[PDB]
Amino acid sequence: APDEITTAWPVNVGPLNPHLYTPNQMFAQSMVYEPLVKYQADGSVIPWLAKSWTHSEDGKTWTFTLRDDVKFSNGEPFDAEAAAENFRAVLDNRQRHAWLELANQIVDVKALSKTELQITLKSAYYPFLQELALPRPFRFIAPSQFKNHETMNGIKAPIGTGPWILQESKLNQYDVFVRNENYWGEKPAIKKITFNVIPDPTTRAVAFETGDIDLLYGNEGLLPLDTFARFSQNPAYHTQLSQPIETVMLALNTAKAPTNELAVREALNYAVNKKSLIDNALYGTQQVADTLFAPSVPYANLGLKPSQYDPQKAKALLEKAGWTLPAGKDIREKNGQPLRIELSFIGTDALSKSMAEIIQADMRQIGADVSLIGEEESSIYARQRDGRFGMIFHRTWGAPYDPHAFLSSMRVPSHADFQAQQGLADKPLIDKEIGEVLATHDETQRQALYRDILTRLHDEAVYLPISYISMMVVSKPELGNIPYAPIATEIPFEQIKP
Ligand SMILES: O=C(O)CN(CCN(CC(=O)O)CC(=O)O)CC(=O)O
Ligand SMILES: [Fe+3]
Repeated sequence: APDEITTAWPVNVGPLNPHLYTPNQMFAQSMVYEPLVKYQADGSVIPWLAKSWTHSEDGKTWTFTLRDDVKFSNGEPFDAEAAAENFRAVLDNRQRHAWLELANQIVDVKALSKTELQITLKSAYYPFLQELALPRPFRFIAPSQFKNHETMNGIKAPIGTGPWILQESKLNQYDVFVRNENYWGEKPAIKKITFNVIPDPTTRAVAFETGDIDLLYGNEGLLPLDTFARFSQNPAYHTQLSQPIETVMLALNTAKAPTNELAVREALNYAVNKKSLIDNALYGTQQVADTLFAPSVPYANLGLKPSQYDPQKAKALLEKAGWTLPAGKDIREKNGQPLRIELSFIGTDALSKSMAEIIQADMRQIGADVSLIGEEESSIYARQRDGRFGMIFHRTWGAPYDPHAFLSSMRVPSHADFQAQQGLADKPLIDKEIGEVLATHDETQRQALYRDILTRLHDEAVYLPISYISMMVVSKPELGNIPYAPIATEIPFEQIKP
């Protein structure tokens, strides 16, 4: 069947509530649900469910003109009432969306007619349109499928306007999607997509080698990277590696001994041989990261000075800070206290473990004792939210989140970044400036504020950037060239064209 494919995902796609997070998978929410405006790789948006829009001079009131020809997959019309009901349903759960500042800025949403939708904002929020473009939460389910006139407590059928329809889901086995034959836009070439639930990366590679699946698409965790490199040379297969999409880093706890000392954080940022780490654990497949955001990220080409691998310098910094080696020991001490740092990661994630072992080795060579704390996912996320870590693996979010949304979220205390930053004298100023940068319409001031925030974060050595990672593809050749989505968390199945 040349227009049916089988792929894999580590978990089910979830219930496909458009307005909720885990266990809903973003790429799948994006398959069914659509936005008012669609994000493009150049950073702009184009008309989508909204054909056009205007705003007020003060930038607080926006009026969208909607398409008039869009139906939900169940035949019900998409109109301004439906869109307004969705916004209400999202904002009824406002607390859950704190990380996204548009959810705090929207003050009112109302359908002025079937085709006119008015959105009012607290302030002149510059990332407005890009945040409407996101996979979640501002996309649209048929209001008939609300439960008790809400979505925050669940939905009935996951009815969107999008090019794919969920056919069926079987927990821990598979999810099947079919093409929407009444889609308002271009019809996908592919008719059916089956997602086999395959949690282990090795098991995913095996499934591809046996012919059980036709396509694997995902980030650096998709399959073992040595196997990837092998497949890349195998003439029976097709593989791809995108340009980098986001940063993988450690976050260092500025509020916990001994990472509360700037000098210790500086030393750590000279201690890791990142090129080696990438060649060893990532099989040469990713790029070295010197800064939180790659220089290609909007607002982030700042000429920030890299801390290159330099164990001599790391040891000098620590000696100067009073962290010195006792007679016959390899671990430094200050005030009888050992230089001991806990590194938390997801313990069943083989790649993270491999990286953690490398980081531990490199840091031992400069007299820091890194203890590896590998735990289940829920325990790691809990550590991130409450700052119970020394160092922790973390990542940025990709386009169109990076940098404005990721920075916005640094203000939210129940996220790793806030927690890592909590010990900085200038954290309140950073948070103030993050608030300002998002509202400011003076473009000169906006660049200054991004420079200031990112520069403080860099100079304070809050992070240990490791790698700018890429999306990876393995496919049967008959599927052809597999496109990448502008939005880093989306999978553009509708663009596959054998
Ligand atoms: O996952 C969440 O609950 C919310 N996200 C907000 C950022 N997300 C977008 C999302 O979940 O909608 C980025 C991402 O998950 O890549 C927090 C996080 O991932 O750290
Ligand atoms: Fe998220």
